[PDB]
Amino acid sequence: DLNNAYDHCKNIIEKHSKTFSKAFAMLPKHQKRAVWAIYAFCRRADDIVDEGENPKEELEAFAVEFDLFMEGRLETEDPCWIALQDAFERFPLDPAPFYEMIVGQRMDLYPKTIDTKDDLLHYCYHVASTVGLMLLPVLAPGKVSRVKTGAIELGYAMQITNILRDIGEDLDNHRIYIPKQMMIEYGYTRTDLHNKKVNEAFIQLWEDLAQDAEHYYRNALATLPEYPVYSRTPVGGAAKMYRAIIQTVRNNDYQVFGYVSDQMKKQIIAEMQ
Amino acid sequence: DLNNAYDHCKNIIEKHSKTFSKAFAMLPKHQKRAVWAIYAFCRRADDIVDEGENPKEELEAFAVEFDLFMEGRLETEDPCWIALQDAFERFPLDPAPFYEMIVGQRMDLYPKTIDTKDDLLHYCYHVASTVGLMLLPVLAPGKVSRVKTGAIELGYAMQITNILRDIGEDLDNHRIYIPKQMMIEYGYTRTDLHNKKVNEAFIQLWEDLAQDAEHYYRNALATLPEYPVYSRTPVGGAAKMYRAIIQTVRNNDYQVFGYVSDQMKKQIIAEMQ
Ligand SMILES: CC(C)=CCC/C(C)=C/CSP(=O)(O)OP(=O)(O)O
Ligand SMILES: CC(C)=CCC/C(C)=C/CSP(=O)(O)OP(=O)(O)O
Repeated sequence: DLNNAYDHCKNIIEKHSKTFSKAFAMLPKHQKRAVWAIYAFCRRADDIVDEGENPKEELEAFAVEFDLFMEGRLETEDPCWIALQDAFERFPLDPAPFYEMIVGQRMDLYPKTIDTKDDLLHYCYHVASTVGLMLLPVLAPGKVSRVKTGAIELGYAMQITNILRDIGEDLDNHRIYIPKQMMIEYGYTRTDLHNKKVNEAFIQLWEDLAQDAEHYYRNALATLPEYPVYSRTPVGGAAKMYRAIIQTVRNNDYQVFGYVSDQMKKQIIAEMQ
Repeated sequence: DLNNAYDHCKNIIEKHSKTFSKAFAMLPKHQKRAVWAIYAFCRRADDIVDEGENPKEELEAFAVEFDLFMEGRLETEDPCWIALQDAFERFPLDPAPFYEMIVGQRMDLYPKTIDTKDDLLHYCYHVASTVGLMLLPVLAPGKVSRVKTGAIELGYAMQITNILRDIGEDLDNHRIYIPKQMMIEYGYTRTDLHNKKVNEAFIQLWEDLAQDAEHYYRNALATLPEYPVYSRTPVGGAAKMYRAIIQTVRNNDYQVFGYVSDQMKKQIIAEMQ
């Protein structure tokens, strides 16, 4: 039934993102549950692409399930779809960012060809900004249009942050998200990258992106007063638990070729309060 | 002196390309020597990028030496520059493809962002077709304009062939030259590639490119009668020693994630005769 389907999504978010599970555990009941179901959609699609053996076939099957879902023709025992069906019935969730997140995950089926910062922002929009857009009707009922730009920019901030701390892990998987034109601009070579070398050129490039992320975090945090009261600490705390990674990397001399404990998360959420 | 400078380039080509050294050892003396010096220019630039510790600094220094060379202001003991200076003084070598090869090697200082076949041909033009263009005044004196298109296409054929047999070695070095749009077209995923998997999608993609290479080889070989007699077996034999790789790969079930012995080279050159 519905309560058990959502409970399955609660376990998914608690297992895969203590950051978001702690942040949004404070939301009122039905909005909290919707967040769980929306997270589960994003987590399933991302896990298919990043950890599936036949990711393209499995993502096509997931996309077809979402097609059936949107036509009201999905018969399933999947708790994530059962919960999401209620969330869409209960709140004016917009299907567009759900479709666009699948487009983003399609991007990650193939090797990267990120040339410019605009290419990078296009990627971040589809795999991260869309998450913000999916959530907005439940985080800010009736106020979506006012907080929308900040939610897109929070997606940019968080995904740029992920990229900046995942350079080595991504490289090991033959994924490169650093824009080629920025490597040319700063003189950071593919051989430097392959050798996992931190040098002056790397630090200049890394700081360029990190300063853009910091700009986007500031813009997003400035919109917190426009959310309803129960979403302000959840959204601001989630933002600040991601942003914390940047100063840690700096304090680690930019060694990102290999960040926030649960107590540290609790501290960040209380500080935000 | 000049004889020793060229002899140093003879040793370079004999050490790094038994294919080209055997092919062009049949050329008349002064044209043979020019080929050695031209090869040495290409080999030095490629070795800087592919095996140098600080490739960008070393390629900038090489480019500055070529700037001085072209102004007649290079004072050097480098036998490769001494030999090339005579080749430029002796034959109407065109500086343009030498500059363009340096542009191509600059491309390989950074990770690849090859999206389309046209992107791939652009790369092959600058790192391979340019070699053909550098050589044409010594392989076909007075007849450069007639054989030029075939020489560009031979560059495409040879470099596509290199890419098709180097997929694994390039992947290990975080280089991907397969066009992303072709991976999408045939359904060959980044995870497949990372896993070094040969599947139906890979074979379709590989054959698509191999058939383009075979087309370019046929066009190039059709121009052999327009070369002077002493270049026909050298150029045709070099072409056929590279082309041989394609059928071997097919006979090896497309296993290119890890080709022509010296006797096999001698056999191909005699067959071409
Ligand atoms: C609360 C609002 C409006 C936005 C916060 C949530 C958001 C943009 C999540 C996307 S971060 P992302 O990188 O896509 O997801 P993970 O890699 O952390 O799993
Ligand atoms: C004889 C003519 C006109 C063209 C033949 C030479 C040519 C196009 C050589 C370039 S092959 P390329 O891949 O650039 O060089 P290597 O990787 O084999 O060292």
